[PDB]
Amino acid sequence: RFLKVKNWETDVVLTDTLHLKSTLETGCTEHICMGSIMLPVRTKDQLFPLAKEFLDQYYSSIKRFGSKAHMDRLEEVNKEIESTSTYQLKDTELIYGAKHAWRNASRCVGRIQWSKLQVFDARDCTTAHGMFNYICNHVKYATNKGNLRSAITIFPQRTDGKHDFRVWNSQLIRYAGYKQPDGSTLGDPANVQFTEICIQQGWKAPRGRFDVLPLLLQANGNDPELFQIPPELVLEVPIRHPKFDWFKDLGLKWYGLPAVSNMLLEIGGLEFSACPFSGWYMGTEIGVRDYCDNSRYNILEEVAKKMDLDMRKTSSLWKDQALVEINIAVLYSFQSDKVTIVDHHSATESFIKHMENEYRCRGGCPADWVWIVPPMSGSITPVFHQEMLNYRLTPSFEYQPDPWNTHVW
Amino acid sequence: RFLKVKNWETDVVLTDTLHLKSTLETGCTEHICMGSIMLPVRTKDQLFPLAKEFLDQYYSSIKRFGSKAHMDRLEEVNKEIESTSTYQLKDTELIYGAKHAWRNASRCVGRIQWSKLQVFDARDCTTAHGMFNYICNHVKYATNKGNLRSAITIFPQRTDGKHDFRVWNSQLIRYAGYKQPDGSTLGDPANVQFTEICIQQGWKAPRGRFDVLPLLLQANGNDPELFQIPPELVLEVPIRHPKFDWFKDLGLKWYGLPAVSNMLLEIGGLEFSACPFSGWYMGTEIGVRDYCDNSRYNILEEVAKKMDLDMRKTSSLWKDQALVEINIAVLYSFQSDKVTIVDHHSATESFIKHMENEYRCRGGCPADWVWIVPPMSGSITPVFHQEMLNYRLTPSFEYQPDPWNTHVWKG
Ligand code: HEM
Ligand code: HEM
Ligand SMILES: Cc1cc(N)nc2cc(-c3cncc(CN)c3)ccc12
Ligand SMILES: Cc1cc(N)nc2cc(-c3cncc(CN)c3)ccc12
Ligand SMILES: C[C@H](O)[C@H](O)[C@H]1CNc2nc(N)[nH]c(=O)c2N1
Ligand SMILES: C[C@H](O)[C@H](O)[C@H]1CNc2nc(N)[nH]c(=O)c2N1
Ligand SMILES: [Zn+2]
Repeated sequence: RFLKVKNWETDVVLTDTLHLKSTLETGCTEHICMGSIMLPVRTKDQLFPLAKEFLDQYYSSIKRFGSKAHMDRLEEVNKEIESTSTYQLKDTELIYGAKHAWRNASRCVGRIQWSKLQVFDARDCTTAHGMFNYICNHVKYATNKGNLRSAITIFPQRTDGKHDFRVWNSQLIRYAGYKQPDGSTLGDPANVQFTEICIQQGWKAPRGRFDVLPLLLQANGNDPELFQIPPELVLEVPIRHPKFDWFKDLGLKWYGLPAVSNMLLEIGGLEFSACPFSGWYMGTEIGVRDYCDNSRYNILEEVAKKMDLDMRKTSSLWKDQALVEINIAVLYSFQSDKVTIVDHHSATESFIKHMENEYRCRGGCPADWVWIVPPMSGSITPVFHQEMLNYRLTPSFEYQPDPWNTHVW
Repeated sequence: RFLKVKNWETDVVLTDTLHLKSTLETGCTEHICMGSIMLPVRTKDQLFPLAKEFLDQYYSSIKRFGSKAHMDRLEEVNKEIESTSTYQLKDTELIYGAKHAWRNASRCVGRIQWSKLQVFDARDCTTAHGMFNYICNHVKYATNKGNLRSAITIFPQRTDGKHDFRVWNSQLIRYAGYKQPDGSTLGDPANVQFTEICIQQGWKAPRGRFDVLPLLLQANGNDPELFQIPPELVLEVPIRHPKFDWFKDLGLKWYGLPAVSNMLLEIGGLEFSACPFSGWYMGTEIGVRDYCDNSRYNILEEVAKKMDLDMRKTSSLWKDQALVEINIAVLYSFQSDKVTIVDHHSATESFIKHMENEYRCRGGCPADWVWIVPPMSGSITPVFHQEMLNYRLTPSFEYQPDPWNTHVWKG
């Protein structure tokens, strides 16, 4: 129960003690591994032990476990819970909580940067208009003229479940998707239902292939509100190839800022249902997933056509060939435009370093092999031959149902 | 209890009930997933339950459950166990066993072919020489002039664990690897330790970058003996590229017959410690892993150099580019030589179809996502988007420690 993990490319062996501090469950049992499954209103008695575990962590990290300051805080929170049926995080705890939620995100390959996170406390927010303002400042700060900076903005915590703050967008910036008359799909197919929700709520769509969606912001449980992100804040990159001049005529571009906004940040038992966070892209997320997935932009066949590869048989590996050039082009475009981006070799190497460090300083590092290994060229990245243990630590980012299935108007 | 798996590219959802018939463990708990860990004497006390459940399985498959034949076979195995501390499988039972072992192999993307397995019963073998002869015949039959056929050869089951049959090779056909004094490796780095053993056991090593290794064969718990596979039986393919003429000048070849010989076949409680089995290659096993793994032939740089790629910055994706062309060349070479091979696109597609079929007629299909997804171009194959449940059924193929780490030498 002091588990070893081995790297089969380097014979490096690491001992994991940190999994011992695991709270939540995995959905796996002794009889079935569910490690590839995408997606497997608290009470007063539920909250205090949750609050205690977190404060114990916190005061331990500032080298003050068991101190007067620690005890007094524990007492203070304990009083507040009995009385208010919840409690409030101190600024310093809020920052620790956010940074550590990222650190514990076993599906995230970029966690080597985990401690350099910019936390924007928006707990004083009361309206969607106010949310729009916090969100615009997030986007501007994080983008930073192409020199991306990681950030999270944290809106008021859940209270009774009827006063929830939600960003209805899955990411702050995404391209729209419209289903065409001939059955096809213009723009981004993944966003079709949401794109039609905006329209079905008053959005006037330009119906282009790359229309930046509007923000749908829900404050204190009210009906959500539409806002257009000032285009001057949406940093976009035209996609060209360093060797293929025709590449530009495909007319592709992507946004520079990956900013996920549909997850729930849980700290000390407290639930932050609106907490959009952002960093910078790994090249493959755009090139492999966004562009080439069949259920997305699916440009492979079109690109392969321009290269004049042999698309008659699958054993020509024309898909693979095209896949590579596309990802070469995405990296090349971003880099030329001085927008931050990381290639899948650099990032997986970074993560391997990060692993070493966490075993060396923390005694372990939760990691989800199925998500850490890039969607192309898997086995020539170091992570592929790295055994990983996946377990659930807290604070954490968790999934939550899409608002339109829950909300009442 | 039901369980549903979803394909996120097709929105197809399937319901698994087969996982309920799962006996063995995964290595996972509620608090930890170990799905990415590579590796997660048996008396009569536990043998007859294992026997009964297998026989129940078998006679269900042939639609004779509870029949006279079923009952009497149960009684027969019962008395033979209490009398002899073990039992023998009938031919039918052994054939069913090998087939279903393959079928239950959750890390195998090629199980669409599981029903068509040629089962060679070598349970009468008593010596290493007899082993050599059975294996030659396997290799000849399986290779079939390049038109490959699935086969498995089953040698005698373990008894007291002191008289094991083992094939000390991890694969029947595999290239030697020699650690040079300067630190470099000639041949296959994967096979260096096994090569050294062979050399120690008296193998005159040619010391080239593609020397077929000698068979090292152990019968009845005796010390292993060296045999050379006759070259005319070892089908190989020169690797060339369809556009790049300099590729052939890299001097690469590879064998056609993937024949894994180091695993353990468990059927109805019995353990077959030596049971070589072979199919045919998915292209990526050779082009991605054998050639481009840093701990193998690792030709990426010499290929990249010849392509004149920008190798000074890894964001040029020159590694990625070199990898595709090598896999292109492996596929081209095999196809041109009419030696059976399958590309990772065809194979994963086939497996998805198989998998769906298995949910419809069997109620599930145990699958290890981590191993099924191909080591290149993962998300543009359909298995990447396929949720998969991993559980262990019997009959099954299991791993065993390397024989040289556990063998009592006689002298
Ligand atoms: C700074 C550069 C970063 C990079 C390169 C990066 C990379 C990635 C990648 C490739 C994934 C896989 C998800 C997918 O393929 O769609 C992922 C998931 C994730 N990232 Fe990171 N990330 C970065 C920053 C951050 C930050 C700042 C946070 C939080 C504050 C974060 C939290 C997460 C979480 C929670 C997941 C998985 C969510 C889930 O359960 O689905 N990441 N990341
Ligand atoms: C006929 C074409 C076949 C193909 C293309 C195929 C393909 C594969 C591949 C690529 C792997 C993963 C190995 C790796 O990448 O390192 C695998 C695993 C496996 N295969 Fe197949 N296979 C085939 C036939 C067979 C046969 C005939 C058997 C046995 C009778 C078999 C039993 C297994 C088992 C037990 C594993 C698990 C390996 C392990 O646990 O280490 N397969 N297969
Ligand atoms: C901060 C961040 C940066 C980045 N480059 N990719 C992310 C990807 C995700 C992510 C996790 N699960 C599902 C999705 C589907 N859009 C995305 C979340 C955050 C990310
Ligand atoms: C029947 C069969 C066919 C095939 N094409 N590849 C296999 C690959 C393996 C396999 C699994 N893990 C590790 C290795 C390394 N030798 C091989 C086992 C059986 C295979
Ligand atoms: C079913 C499967 O788990 C699903 O396709 C996962 C696999 N691994 C992934 N890995 C990353 N990084 N991102 C993803 O969206 C997924 N999707
Ligand atoms: C550590 C990790 O489990 C290991 O590298 C696995 C991952 N997936 C694999 N998948 C296949 N097909 N073959 C392999 O050898 C491996 N190796
Ligand atoms: Zn698991």
